[PDB]
Amino acid sequence: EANLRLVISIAKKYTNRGLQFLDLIQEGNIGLMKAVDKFEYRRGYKFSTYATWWIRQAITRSIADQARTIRIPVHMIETINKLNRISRQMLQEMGREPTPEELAERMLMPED
DNA sequence: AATCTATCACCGCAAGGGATAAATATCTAACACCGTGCGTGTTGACTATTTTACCTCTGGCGGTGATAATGGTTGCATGTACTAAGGAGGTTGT
Repeated sequence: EANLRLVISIAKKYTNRGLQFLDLIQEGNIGLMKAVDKFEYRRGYKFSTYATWWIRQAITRSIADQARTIRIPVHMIETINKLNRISRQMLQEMGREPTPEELAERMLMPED
């Protein structure tokens, strides 16, 4: 209850058309349960930082592989999104259309 | 359903055109030979077909970070034309 607002200010970032303007807040409100259970204030650190790690990634996963058509081990989910993040160079440095042939040097790896 | 005279014409019956098939002569193809070289055979040494064993790849997925970060986003459902229903509440009536 004391943290229900911090769940909005983190979650609402990700609700940006992502799947809906709403639902990620309520999944953050369940990530907050694991956070409240493992709240090691006995290290010294603050619940702001706790939320910035754990509750943020509960908010991320709430529509990463949850609510999709498809779901995989998570390294192989967000790696598809590493490529979309890298494409921000491609679309302006090769800079007319995207080319997997450029992505091969930007990943140092074979396409297949 | 038979009779024919009297139509417009097919027959009455001369001509002649193309045709095809005979004989000739040309073509090609079918073959039989030869020669080439390849996929005829076993053997043998190679090296890496497969297996298992061993030593030690790739990628299975589980786990969760802390100088601190603690009031949020979200834009347009719709402007029209109808009108049936429920909702309101004061009151002049039932």
